[PDB]
Amino acid sequence: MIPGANLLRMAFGVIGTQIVKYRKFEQRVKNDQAQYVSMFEEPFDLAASVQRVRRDQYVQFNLEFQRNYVMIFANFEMVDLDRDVAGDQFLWTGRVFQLESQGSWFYQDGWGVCLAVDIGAAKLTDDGKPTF
Amino acid sequence: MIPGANLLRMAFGVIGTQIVKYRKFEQRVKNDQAQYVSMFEEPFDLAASVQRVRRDQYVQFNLEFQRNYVMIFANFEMVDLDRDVAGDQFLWTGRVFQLESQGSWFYQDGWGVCLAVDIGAAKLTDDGKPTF
Amino acid sequence: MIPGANLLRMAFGVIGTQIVKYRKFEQRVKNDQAQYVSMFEEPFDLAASVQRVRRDQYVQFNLEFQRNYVMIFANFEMVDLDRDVAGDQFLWTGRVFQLESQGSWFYQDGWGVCLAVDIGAAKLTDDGKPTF
Amino acid sequence: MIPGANLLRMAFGVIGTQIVKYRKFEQRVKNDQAQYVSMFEEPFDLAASVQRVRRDQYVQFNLEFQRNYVMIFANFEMVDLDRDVAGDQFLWTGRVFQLESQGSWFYQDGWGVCLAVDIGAAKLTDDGKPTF
Amino acid sequence: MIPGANLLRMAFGVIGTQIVKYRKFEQRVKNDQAQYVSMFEEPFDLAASVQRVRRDQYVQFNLEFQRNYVMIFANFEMVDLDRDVAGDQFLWTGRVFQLESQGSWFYQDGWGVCLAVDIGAAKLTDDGKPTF
Amino acid sequence: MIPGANLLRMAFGVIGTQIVKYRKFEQRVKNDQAQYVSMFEEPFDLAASVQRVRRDQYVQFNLEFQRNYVMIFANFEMVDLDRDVAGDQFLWTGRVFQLESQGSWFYQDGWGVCLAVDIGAAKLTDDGKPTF
Repeated sequence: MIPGANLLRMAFGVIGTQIVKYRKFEQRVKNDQAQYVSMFEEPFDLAASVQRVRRDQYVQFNLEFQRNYVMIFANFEMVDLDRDVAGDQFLWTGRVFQLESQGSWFYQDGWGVCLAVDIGAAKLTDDGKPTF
Repeated sequence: MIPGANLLRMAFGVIGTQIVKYRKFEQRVKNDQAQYVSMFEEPFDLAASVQRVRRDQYVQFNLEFQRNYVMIFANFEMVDLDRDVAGDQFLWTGRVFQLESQGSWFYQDGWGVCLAVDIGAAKLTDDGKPTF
Repeated sequence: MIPGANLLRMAFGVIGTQIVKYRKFEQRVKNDQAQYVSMFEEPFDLAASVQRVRRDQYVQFNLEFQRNYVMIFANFEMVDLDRDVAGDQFLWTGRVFQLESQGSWFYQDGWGVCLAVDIGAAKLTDDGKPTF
Repeated sequence: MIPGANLLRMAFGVIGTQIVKYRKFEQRVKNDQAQYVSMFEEPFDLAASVQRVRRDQYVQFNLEFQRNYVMIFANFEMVDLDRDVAGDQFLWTGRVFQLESQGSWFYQDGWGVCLAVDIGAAKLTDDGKPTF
Repeated sequence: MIPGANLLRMAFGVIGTQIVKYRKFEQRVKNDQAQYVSMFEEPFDLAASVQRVRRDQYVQFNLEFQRNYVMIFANFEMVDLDRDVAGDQFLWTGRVFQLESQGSWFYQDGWGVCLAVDIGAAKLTDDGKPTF
Repeated sequence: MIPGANLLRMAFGVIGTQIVKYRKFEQRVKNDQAQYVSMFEEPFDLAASVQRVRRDQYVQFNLEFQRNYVMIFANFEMVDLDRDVAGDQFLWTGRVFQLESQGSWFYQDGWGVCLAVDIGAAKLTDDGKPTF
């Protein structure tokens, strides 16, 4: 049935697909000073389509900021902010992105869409790999 | 006639449907402290299409929250919050959901659509069933 | 001519039609305490299509409310609130409804569309009829 | 040419027309108390399509009001409120209507569209005609 | 190429055009009291399509105002308000219009679209021409 | 694959293309008075489609302003304001423009779309070239 199967998997047959370095939330504990540190599973490659979102600059406290966004369609269960849970994280083009929204569709269909925000430059390995 | 019959019943012929554990309001009484306890009748299975709603995280009291939503099309009379009546409740993927909107269409057509919010993880039975 | 004739009358030829118990405003007088009491004509059956309106719960004074809406297409002159005139009332599925908006179209075409709110449960006759 | 000619005149060949009693602004002087009195030309009949506008009731000062609207397409120069000018007035179904908006299109094409609000019941002549 | 050439010039082949008396900003100097007087080039005829904009009346300081708008598509470079530069001015149907917005498209394509606001009645020449 | 390749490159085959003088940010230092001074790479010609954006005049501090916008589709990595990075700048028709939004699409497809504001008149070279 169409709401079953995997629509994004079939759609990946024709359109191209980028490879991101996904990384899943594991457990998250408090360091000193009540700032609260997150930890994650092992990274793994993910086949996803990362379309753009129009990012517009704004002004706050007389400074200029801009929130960088990407909308990722991926064939995986992607979970953002949740009670007792922090967001997920994926690397793309040497930039960290964490999910902000959650389009779900997983348990219905197996795929998902999420709006993710850039966080900062990725750490560079000794060999030149753009991963932590 | 087309406003009669059951359009969702015919639409279920082609598209797939999920099975949720629906549970209907019975009557509701006040415990101590004037907090007010709602109780229900026996659960029963329901064939419904549970599509997604874009859930976006927000900020309140310097904390970060996110309201989880699913839009359920079901071939049953579904009643949310009402004068002297509490909301209805269904179980899906081990998550409790309570209805928030009401698309009606029941007395006209026999089916309905409701926006429902996740409440929390379901209780796990001794045998492993994801029901209360 | 098409803006003449009656488009809803011919549209009723193919689609189904619900029977509501319409009731027209006659006069209203002030009882004690300066509140007005409304009186009405004799009830009469009306052939109309009563589609849904998305009703969403809200919060006021820390309580939870929800306004129940139905959009009625009927082949009759329907008038809601007016200067020196109170709104009309129709019964459907043992629920009272009063008109809130007014699509008019009567003097042009003969039919009309109105948004109507639920008021409460109908009075039950001794024989079980759901009419006042 | 199409922006020339008269598109509403051609459109009136197929769709029907309602006859309204139009009345054009002539001059206006102030009576006593600095309230200001409007005067008008002779009434004349006008063929126009008077479609509806969804009129929704509202609340002000704990009372309930509702502004009645009609959108009139007429093959005439219709002028509402203006500097040193008051709006025009047309009678339809024994009700006065004053123009509120102005769709212009006259000097381009010869016709116009205006949003008009009901003012009150028309005066009834001795013979029963519903004009002032 | 299509963004080159002149799309409005070709579009004028089929649709009709109105003739407006355009007039271009020259240089602008201050009279006494620091009110600041603008003056213009010689008027010249312009072939343009002057479509309507829905003008709606509003209330300010308990008075009633209404802003008269026309959207002019003309095959000429049209500049409204600018740093050190005043808006441009065209005459149509004996009414002065000053440009409000600026649809540009000139250096791309040669034509432009501007929203223009009525200023007032035109000066009448001795021979009856509706120009300054 | 279609999200690969370069859609704007082939789209330039049929539609026309303007030539702008692009200029990329290099570094930025604080001069005296703690204001930063931007400096850039060497200018280079860029092939892009610079469509209009509806620019409307507004009022601030009882003066009248207007922000001039252009939407540039270019087959290059274009970066506006960023943490520790100033926006890029391109010259077109003797006017300086700096990017404001960022449509991205580069690493996906190779092209991009940006909203750019006008800054002021270009510096005129001794030979008459409209470049810095």
